Amino acid sequence: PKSMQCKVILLDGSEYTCDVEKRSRGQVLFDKVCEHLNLLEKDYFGLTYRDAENQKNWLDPAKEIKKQVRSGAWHFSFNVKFYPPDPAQLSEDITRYYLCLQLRDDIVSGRLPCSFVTLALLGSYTVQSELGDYDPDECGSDYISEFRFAPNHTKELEDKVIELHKSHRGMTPAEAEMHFLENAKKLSMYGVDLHHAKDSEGVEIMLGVCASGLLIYRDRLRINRFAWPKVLKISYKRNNFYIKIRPGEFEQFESTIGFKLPNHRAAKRLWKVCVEHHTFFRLL
Ligand SMILES: CNCc1ccncc1
Repeated sequence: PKSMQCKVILLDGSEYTCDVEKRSRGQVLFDKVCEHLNLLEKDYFGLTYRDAENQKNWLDPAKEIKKQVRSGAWHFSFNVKFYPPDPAQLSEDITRYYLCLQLRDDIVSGRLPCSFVTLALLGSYTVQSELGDYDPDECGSDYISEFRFAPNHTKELEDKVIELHKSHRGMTPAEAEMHFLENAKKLSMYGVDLHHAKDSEGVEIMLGVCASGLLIYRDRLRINRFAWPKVLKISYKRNNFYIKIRPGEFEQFESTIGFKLPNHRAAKRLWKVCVEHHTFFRLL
């Protein structure tokens, strides 16, 4: 029985290596990684791989791994797929811990923009969780943490993490991670998957996929949201993506809204993540 080596980058930056039968469906590998991580609340997570165009794709757990990675290496990342709107309602602290690790990478990477003060507050909870109570013996006036808190570090930010860290004495790791998440969940880009697109007029926009629906971003002043319940049908055709909207009260007809994606793979990818969000957050 022939086995393929899999490598998975975990959210702590370490690498998990295992073997699966070469005809294995994604669920097989996902189950191995989740067992490694001691993770029971698996529904919020998934594996990503990079396609021949170097685009991130979700590994479909129902489909053969070989038919998704195709010509590429069996190399994956473990990621949050569905960001819970209320992390306090997760059943296990360890689920919240992995969600914190994902959000820390969202922040450092710049995918999740964040004010100075919220960067310092999130950093202070991370430090409290991982090191425990503030110790002056470990930080002089010139302290620069090993912890990565932001896309760009300043001394002022390091100073502010330390000042807030002092305020958290007595806080336990689950308690600090819960505070981290109560702040992070409020950020306007929390759990938003962004896709470059053009509107039916050719104007460059971003489409955001999240718990609360499909968002449009255009020129800042020009924003729109389609809550998932309003969306009856998601479709793609060539380089185009469509949402069918329920008729409004007293309106005769449904409405279809159309967007142009970079290419056909990008339209199919946006379609699949929307359908998945629509189903997940309909049920959650
Ligand atoms: C040795 N590292 C290989 C790799 C694993 C996952 N993603 C990208 C590269």
